Amino acid sequence: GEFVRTKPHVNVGTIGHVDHGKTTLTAALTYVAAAENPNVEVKDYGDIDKAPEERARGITINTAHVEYETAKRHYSHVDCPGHADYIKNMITGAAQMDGAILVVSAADGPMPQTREHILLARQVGVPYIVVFMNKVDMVDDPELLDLVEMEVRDLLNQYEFPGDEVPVIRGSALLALEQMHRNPKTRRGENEWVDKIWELLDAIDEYIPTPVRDVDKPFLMPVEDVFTITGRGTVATGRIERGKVKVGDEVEIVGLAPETRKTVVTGVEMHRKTLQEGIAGDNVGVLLRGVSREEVERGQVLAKPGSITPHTKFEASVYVLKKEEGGRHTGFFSGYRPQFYFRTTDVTGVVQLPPGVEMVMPGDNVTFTVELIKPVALEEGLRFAIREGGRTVGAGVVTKILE
Ligand SMILES: Nc1nc2c(ncn2[C@@H]2O[C@H](COP(=O)(O)OP(=O)(O)NP(=O)(O)O)[C@@H](O)[C@H]2O)c(=O)[nH]1
Ligand SMILES: [Mg+2]
Ligand SMILES: [N+]
Repeated sequence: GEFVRTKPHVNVGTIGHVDHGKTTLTAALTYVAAAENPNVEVKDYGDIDKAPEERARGITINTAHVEYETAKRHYSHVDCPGHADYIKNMITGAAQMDGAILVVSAADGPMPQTREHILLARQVGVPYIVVFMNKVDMVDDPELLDLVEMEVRDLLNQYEFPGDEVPVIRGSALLALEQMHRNPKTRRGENEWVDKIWELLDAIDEYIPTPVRDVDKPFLMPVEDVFTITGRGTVATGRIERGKVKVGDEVEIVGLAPETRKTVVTGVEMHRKTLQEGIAGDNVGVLLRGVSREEVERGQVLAKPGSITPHTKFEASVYVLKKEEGGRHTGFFSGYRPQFYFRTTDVTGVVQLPPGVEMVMPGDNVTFTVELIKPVALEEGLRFAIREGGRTVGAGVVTKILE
């Protein structure tokens, strides 16, 4: 139907190591919220991990977006894969979050992608984290639980999150999900597992603030995914970063292609509900006229025409991870060609070191220039991650644009 704004909107999502329970939690959240609010459609496990390749491999691969709401706010929730081979998709999801739910298995404790997701969430600008300690149903010993919490809090401190301050909710996504299946009308106060989900929801309501958003600046929406709707056309999805978009607006597709191209917006939706106007913070799908799904792609940005100039070469201040932070064992030279991650963009770039800087070692803080093989929407102060051969190697921020 039509989208009615009644509440402040916030984007959250789930991150954390493979199998720790991100998707089960995502599903439990929709079920628990739906019992209090009739506007919430429940999403089952299989509705989220829906792709044939996900069924085949038994993991989340694609980000999924689900909707739910509390009395306080409206939420779009991005569920991210935890598998190490799909970090690229996790980063794109994280780039949409005003807050992340870090799911950590009580039975396993923090694992390498617990660490890596925290680090990367930061480098695409996730400002707040709530922790959900999942699978406590499997853990008898309260001392392990305390140990796990202790480890998570400290790990978050390592990446300059306020680890001692974040809410840590202990529960079981699966047992809440099960209770909601047996009684979908189960309200708060009736069941201890479901009430842990309410504890998570309260914590999200109150600890993750509604972001300050600029609706007056030029329209800008990083593209997350692109698909063809049969009978309607090409839809580009994403979180609107700033400004507003209305059906009928001309927009520019910026980045990744040699030339910027224009199109007209012909539809705007949030969770398959019609938006009169999309605004900063909205998680939308934008129908684009006269372009195929081979002419818009992840990592481009939709922008007010002439508001953004795509760039290829910049200076950056970079920290290179130590091996004990998931980084590489050895260093690199000029000519190193890793992947660079800016918002939803992933682009091969060439490290070019200063005269005199022969080598960069793990644990170094350094400045160098980068040349991307494709132009990308960039600006000074933009944070980015560096990855190569399937591992995270560094974090940086743009200091100056050059070309
Ligand atoms: N005992 C127990 N098992 C749980 C709980 N939540 C999830 N699981 C189990 O843990 C496994 C992984 O759950 P899932 O939600 O797919 O985790 P994920 O983090 O989304 N995986 P991925 O990283 O691939 O996206 C499943 O077998 C699921 O039933 C829980 O609260 N308790
Ligand atoms: Mg999953
Ligand atoms: N998924």
